[PDB]
Amino acid sequence: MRLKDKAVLITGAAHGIGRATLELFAKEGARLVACDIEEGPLREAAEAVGAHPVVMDVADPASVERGFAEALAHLGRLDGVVHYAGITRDNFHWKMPLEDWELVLRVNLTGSFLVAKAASEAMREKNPGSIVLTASRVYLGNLGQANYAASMAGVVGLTRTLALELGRWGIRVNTLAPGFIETRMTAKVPEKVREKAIAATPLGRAGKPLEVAYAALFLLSDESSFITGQVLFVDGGRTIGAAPA
Amino acid sequence: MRLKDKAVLITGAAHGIGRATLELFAKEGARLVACDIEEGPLREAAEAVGAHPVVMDVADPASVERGFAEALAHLGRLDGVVHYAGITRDNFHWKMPLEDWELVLRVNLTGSFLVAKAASEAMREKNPGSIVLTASRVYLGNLGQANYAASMAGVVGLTRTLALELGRWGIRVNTLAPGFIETPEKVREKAIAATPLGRAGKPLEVAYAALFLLSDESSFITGQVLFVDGGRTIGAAPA
Amino acid sequence: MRLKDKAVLITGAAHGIGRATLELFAKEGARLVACDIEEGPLREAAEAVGAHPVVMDVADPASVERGFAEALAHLGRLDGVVHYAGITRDNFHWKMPLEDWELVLRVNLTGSFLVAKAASEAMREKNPGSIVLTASRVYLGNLGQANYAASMAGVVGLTRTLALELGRWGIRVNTLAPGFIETRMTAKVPEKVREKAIAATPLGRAGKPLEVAYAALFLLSDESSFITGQVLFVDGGRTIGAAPA
Amino acid sequence: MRLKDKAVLITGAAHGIGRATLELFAKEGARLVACDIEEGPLREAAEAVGAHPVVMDVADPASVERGFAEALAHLGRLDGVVHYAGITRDNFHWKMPLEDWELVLRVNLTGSFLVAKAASEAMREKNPGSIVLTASRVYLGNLGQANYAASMAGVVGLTRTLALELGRWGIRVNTLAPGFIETRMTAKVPEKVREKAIAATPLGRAGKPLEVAYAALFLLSDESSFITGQVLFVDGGRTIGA
Repeated sequence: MRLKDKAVLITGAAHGIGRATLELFAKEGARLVACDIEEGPLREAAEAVGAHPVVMDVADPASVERGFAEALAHLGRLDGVVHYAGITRDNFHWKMPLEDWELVLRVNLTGSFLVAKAASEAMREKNPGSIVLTASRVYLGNLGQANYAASMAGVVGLTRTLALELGRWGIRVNTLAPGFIETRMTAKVPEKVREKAIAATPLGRAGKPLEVAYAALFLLSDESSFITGQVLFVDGGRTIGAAPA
Repeated sequence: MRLKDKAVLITGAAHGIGRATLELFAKEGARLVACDIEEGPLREAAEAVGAHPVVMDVADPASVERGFAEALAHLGRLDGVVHYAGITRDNFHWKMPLEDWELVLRVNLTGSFLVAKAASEAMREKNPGSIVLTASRVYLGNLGQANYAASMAGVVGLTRTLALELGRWGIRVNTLAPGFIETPEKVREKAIAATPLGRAGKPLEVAYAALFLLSDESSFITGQVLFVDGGRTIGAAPA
Repeated sequence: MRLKDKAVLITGAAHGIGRATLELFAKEGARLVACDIEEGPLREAAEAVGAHPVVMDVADPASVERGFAEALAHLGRLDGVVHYAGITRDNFHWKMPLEDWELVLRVNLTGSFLVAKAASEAMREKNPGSIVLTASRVYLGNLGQANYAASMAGVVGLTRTLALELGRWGIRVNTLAPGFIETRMTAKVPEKVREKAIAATPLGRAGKPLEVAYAALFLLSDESSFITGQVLFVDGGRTIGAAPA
Repeated sequence: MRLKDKAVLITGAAHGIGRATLELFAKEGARLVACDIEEGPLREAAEAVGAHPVVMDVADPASVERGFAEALAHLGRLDGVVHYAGITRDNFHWKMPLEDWELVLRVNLTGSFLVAKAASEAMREKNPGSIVLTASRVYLGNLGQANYAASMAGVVGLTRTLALELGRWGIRVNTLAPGFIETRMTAKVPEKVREKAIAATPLGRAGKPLEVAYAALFLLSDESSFITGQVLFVDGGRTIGA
């Protein structure tokens, strides 16, 4: 087991990637705290794997704070954190309402800052550790996603800065950049659009949440002890070359 | 002249870089609209160049909106925009108050969004054009600047996305990433030491990069990050 | 005139991009030396502009050396160099003969080293200056171009190292990365190819040699005096979305 | 075990990073073929782990070819390859002799092309697989290393091209970019350099070959099944800000 007795907290743990990550980490022997917005599915997901459920709204500074206090009270320490909690509000920029722009930045960018800052305080000067922040292949720009791309590009920048500041404290910070992963949130994607995303993917298929989880496992485990400030794309090569269409 | 009759609006036009850009563009024959927060220094910088002063708080949606209306009413068209307006609130993350984090994002990232969105609105399907957003070499991460780096990194992401959505309309979107520009003591030596060209940059030099990006000489260039940092970023993984 | 009386040497000056650059640089007041492999078309292109023709095989160490001695004898100094000489030998890697791989590397990568080295020797410790090497948007990887991509990616790496070593000598080194430029080796490219590239280009058109020439003018003139070690893409946004390198 | 029954070939397996990878991959249950230039230390490193030694000069087309024929005769299939074999010839460009420039490219850049080409040929249309080529953080430019920087940057471009071409065949191609790794080569490096290297490393120390080995394990195993065309830096953050 790669996370034997490691205390890890995971956000957005109730669905898709967060869920698959919670399961993989549990099999790897981690002492977990599952966080998400909705208590109902949070408890179900957490119980199915033996983790401790803690409702958290990564968008609410107070919520993130209370959550980490509970997690620390329950775990006693923090060895790593994988942050997922993210949303989208697609629209070409000229039809994008300010409210939609500010909501995704608040949730994805500031939310990552709040969770990361909390993760840092729980570890800095206490023990070495590893923080994994999730951005997206889209941070490089993508049609109809100026807000998503800006917020996730911001997360990459945050990661590199945090990595610079925490390095001497044995704390690593890296960011995942998944591509088109099949989850409940992508079920709505139209078939003519799916055919198009897959065509721009050298590996010719959609990704599976377990695959993102493994990337997370690697970054959080001691096997990546000499890797920090990095952006790991898990998009099947979707970003090697630019996607037309 | 490279901006002969071109209608250009410039933000942060009262300060160093913006001011230097107003002067250059004026010499290049542009019909300018100067924008900034403080009327006093704005009016003066605009008058010395023959530009039309328009007070603007890029952090305020309504101000940006009224601003562009005045610019359009005065120019009749918009051919390019160079957005500078930016701020910092340094601190190691563990000492960085949320308020500080949200202010720089609001002013730097959301401000760039409001300005670019208005610029686009004035040009899309009307005429080709060029938009230049100013980021910073720090978007690659820098000690004590999590908020600044994240916001500028967002600007780079915004510019790329904008470049993709506007390309078919003949509108180019590019981003300037200045390094260490003149107007501090031991902070200077370390900076210059990490600079291959061995010196601080001058606002004029950043203005020239803006001139290039906005003129028709960069007509086939869009979605790019142009570092004007004296090579301070060579050797660092690009983002 | 941004190149008033500046001594400039251009390789591949007889071909599309180089020719347009000779013409623009001539208008900008530069004292030019035009280099290329075939004497006939070189003399024609040089004369049409008032440049001094010097036949050169950028792949031959001695040819490059002789060429630069002529250049210096005629110019007396070197203010800048713009290098364009390059070749392609497409094929999926499994059908690529070693010979084709070694040729494009020798010409494109080693050829840039030879020219950059000569240019540097002519300026280092004598006067500040600007050197512009031409890579390609394809350095980021492209179907059927393992050799071209590898060689052009090497040029970017070469540029970056050279900018670090020459920085203190007031000598700047930058790379141009042109996209689909309408010249002659493209005039009759099969219509489905021309269509492919344009669909992947946000500005929706092929680039013109003159446009690459202006980027060269910018980088070489005193207007980019504080810019070095950079990769300037001139591909109409065709690379937007691809993970940077 | 992460590489159970996986048939893998590793170059430069006799020393440092390659040897560490060989050892790790053996514990992970891989059926290995160790390749390196010197038979003496090659057989030793391979025998100590149960790998099959095959002498190979990555700079020689025929040598690489015979090597893979032996590897295949012994393995019967190829599931992955980790290429390390590289060299340096430092010097500021004005003092860098052509021969030194051509040797590092031939060995590092062409060498990788030869090994990746043989690896691809053994897998394309036969089975999905993973190819890991080793570049270096220096691919981004470094004082006194024009030739090394260019060769490694070329490997990054090669990796990306290969990834695009082999994706449809279920074959992934990724590249490692190690930083300052504590080896029996960096030991002699003058303290001037050491202090300068460690100082520019957020993690404040040199890397160990095992750490680079783990990165290779990840990229070669099915754990990175949806990752291709990537450059994974294993430099302790040295490349974050230069």
